[PDB]
Amino acid sequence: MEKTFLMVKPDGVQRAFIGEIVARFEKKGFQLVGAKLMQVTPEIAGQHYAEHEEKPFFGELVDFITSGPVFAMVWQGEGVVDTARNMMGKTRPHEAAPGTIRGDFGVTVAKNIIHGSDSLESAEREIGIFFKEEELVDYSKLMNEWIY
Amino acid sequence: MEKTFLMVKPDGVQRAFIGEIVARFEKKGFQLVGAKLMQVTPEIAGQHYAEHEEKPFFGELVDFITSGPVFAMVWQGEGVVDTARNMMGKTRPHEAAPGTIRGDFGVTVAKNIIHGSDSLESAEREIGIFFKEEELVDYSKLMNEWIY
Amino acid sequence: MEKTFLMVKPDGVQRAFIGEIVARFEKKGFQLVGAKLMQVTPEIAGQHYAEHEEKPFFGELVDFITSGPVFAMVWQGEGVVDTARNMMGKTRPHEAAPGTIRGDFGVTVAKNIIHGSDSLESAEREIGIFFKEEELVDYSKLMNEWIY
Amino acid sequence: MEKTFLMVKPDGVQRAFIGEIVARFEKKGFQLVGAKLMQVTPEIAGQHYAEHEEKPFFGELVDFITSGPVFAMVWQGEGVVDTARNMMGKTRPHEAAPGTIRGDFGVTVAKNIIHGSDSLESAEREIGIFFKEEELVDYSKLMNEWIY
Amino acid sequence: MEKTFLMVKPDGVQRAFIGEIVARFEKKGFQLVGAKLMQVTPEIAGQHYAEHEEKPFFGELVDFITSGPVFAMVWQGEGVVDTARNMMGKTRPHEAAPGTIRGDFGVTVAKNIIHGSDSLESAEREIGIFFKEEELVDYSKLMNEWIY
Amino acid sequence: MEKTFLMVKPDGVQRAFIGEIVARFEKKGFQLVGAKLMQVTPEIAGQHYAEHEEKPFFGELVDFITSGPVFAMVWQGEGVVDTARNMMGKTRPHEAAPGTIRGDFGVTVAKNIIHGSDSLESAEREIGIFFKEEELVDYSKLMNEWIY
Repeated sequence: MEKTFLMVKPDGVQRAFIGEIVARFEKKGFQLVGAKLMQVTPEIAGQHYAEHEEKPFFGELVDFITSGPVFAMVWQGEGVVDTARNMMGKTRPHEAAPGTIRGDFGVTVAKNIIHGSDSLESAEREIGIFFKEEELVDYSKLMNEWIY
Repeated sequence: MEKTFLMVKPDGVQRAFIGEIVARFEKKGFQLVGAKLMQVTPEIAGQHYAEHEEKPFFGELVDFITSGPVFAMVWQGEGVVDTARNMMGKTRPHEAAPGTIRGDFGVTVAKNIIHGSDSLESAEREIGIFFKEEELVDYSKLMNEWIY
Repeated sequence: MEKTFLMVKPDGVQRAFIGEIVARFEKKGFQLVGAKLMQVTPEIAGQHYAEHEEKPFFGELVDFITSGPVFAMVWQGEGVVDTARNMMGKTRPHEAAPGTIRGDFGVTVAKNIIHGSDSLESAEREIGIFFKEEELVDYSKLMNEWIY
Repeated sequence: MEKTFLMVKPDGVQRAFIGEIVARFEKKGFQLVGAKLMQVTPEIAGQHYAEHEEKPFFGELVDFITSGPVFAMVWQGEGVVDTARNMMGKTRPHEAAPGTIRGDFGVTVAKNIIHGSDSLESAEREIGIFFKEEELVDYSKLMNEWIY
Repeated sequence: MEKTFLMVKPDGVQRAFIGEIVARFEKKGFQLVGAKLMQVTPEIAGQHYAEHEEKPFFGELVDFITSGPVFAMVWQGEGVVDTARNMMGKTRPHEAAPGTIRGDFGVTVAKNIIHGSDSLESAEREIGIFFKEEELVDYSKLMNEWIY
Repeated sequence: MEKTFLMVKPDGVQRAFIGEIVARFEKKGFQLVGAKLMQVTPEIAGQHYAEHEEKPFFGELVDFITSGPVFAMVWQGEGVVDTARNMMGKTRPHEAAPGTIRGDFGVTVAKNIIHGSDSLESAEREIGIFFKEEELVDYSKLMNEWIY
């Protein structure tokens, strides 16, 4: 099944939104398969910093090294990459709809709470950067019987 | 005043969303005039199964006979048929907006939480199928003085 | 498994708390097996009005005939009779703890939101008064695998 | 920084939504700089009643004199005027999206819960009508360090 | 009817709890009759600073002059003084029960979110210090018909 | 500052309560310093299984090897060990107060949602079993300025 990478940015950590964000994905019916609180390091940020022109997230990673920890997650489910983008709302919170995460919680594009992968291709790459294979848990969620 | 038929599907029952769904319609200001937990039977499902080509709900009813109870409701208020459709969101939860019931709680079209009437004409028919006249309560809701 | 009778009084109906109350019992893990919105009639209230001295609920029933509908429910689970009393809080809302239903939502003993059976013996009697056997649904709740 | 005027109408007061509305603006990250519960008087309503043809709010003010108190607020933040309009939803609650204040809580345009300024120009005027300079508090909100 | 004084301390302001706190008193069924965001001044704090030995709140007032605004409220209802104390929880949040305001939101006695009057006598005095008679609104709350 | 170990048991995972539980500790004002979703292995469970007579948690660990992942957390703050016990409620959910985690969400002692350390001494030991030193993040939470 499809997997996406989602990360609460240091501002979401500081403003105490981790629980609220996780709850939204849990109530939606998606399955949590990896989660850790962690510090972004130069080693992580350097891996892909050369690609920051085409992918600005790899630029933001550099800023996170000195700003506070992030909460990194891998979620699994049908159409999760695009659906999670929908649930986050537009990147600029001024443009994000009420009911979305950025819409409800964010003010500026600088401090916009959350990142999620923009495509399947970037999801595979971002998961590989933040998680070792053995940190991803494979289990069956019983309630999937009423979700699918 | 206008009335619509709303039904929590067996998946909404199983996933424990009845209270959350009722609360949304209560906070909106609509008035609850009929409600029962019930099993869909062959007698109910056969009434209109011949019309399943033009109305797919009458097809789904057949599946509910063996899958678990539903929570059937009649709500009353100004423009309630169309507004309740708005609040449920698109039939396919991938297309439903965050903030709507399907948007917040559903993943697949198969298990999409809730049905509501698509028109006044189908509301009258669906109410008549699920409720006897004497199961609908006529009462005045005092707070209507500040809703209308 | 054990069953209790719970009823949202006309004041809980009017103040739009049905959804919130159902949600609390759903999140707790109890199983909903009967539910209807209904009007209390003289026939229902007369059945046991002679016993109102020893059981004051049968007195209150008389008042409900002219005051508005009630939302009657049957919940099932381990120790549900006593646990539901715990969750409702003390009968007098001034004495009820915050976190309980009466504690969070009620002010006076006259308008104290909710009734639930005080014992197994009164649960069996109250269920029999409000529900016919065929209005109680027997089904398996999949999530019980993680509740018990 | 930018400021807007927001007012819970007498219907939002009566239906007990003041806390819920304030919480939405607090979670968004905006800063509360003025707030009072107050009665609209003839003196307030007459100030601009001549302009009611071009601005219908000044018409509604007249109706509020005899209908109940309002809860008047001044919020501050980047793009707060337009963002607060977004969060309130369309003026007609039938047209308002779920997730917005009118979308979630209102039924009719007559009783549509909340007013907010439609532009910076009307924000400056409305703030001046409802608040004296000394009722507006100037303070620093520490969490702004993670909002901006 | 009985009235109490409640005040969100500068820490509750800063941590963005005003809405959540108001909502709890609104859902309980109490009636809001005065509310303002305000700065504590030397003139207010000096009025009763001589009594700080017997009443430590008059000591805390002095600290608030330089620390940030407070949100001052007057609530009305049956038994509101003692009930509001119940809802706030023990003064020391370590001793406060979950479900109470201090229990859910506070860590230390220094930053314990909220003050409310300890008796009717102190309620009358504190209301007189923070509110002029004309800032208290007298109105009828329709829903009181289902609360009392 | 003081640290405790908290773990959402496989039942809390399966019933989709991770977000709700994290949110309660975040709103309280505690600081999250370690978090991971993980599978309990024989190597982890064997470390202290010999001590299961005096500490029954080390017995439960064995059961978790084959039952599903757990969500392990380290929280930091003043008096966090005892306060977190308070917030969880009694071990037997029938005895737990409404407003506590077990009180609101659990039915049986077998499936009682959450574990937390019973003392400082057991907190130090349990943290060492589940987390390497480098998985614990040391950072400053700005809002601590208004919590302490």
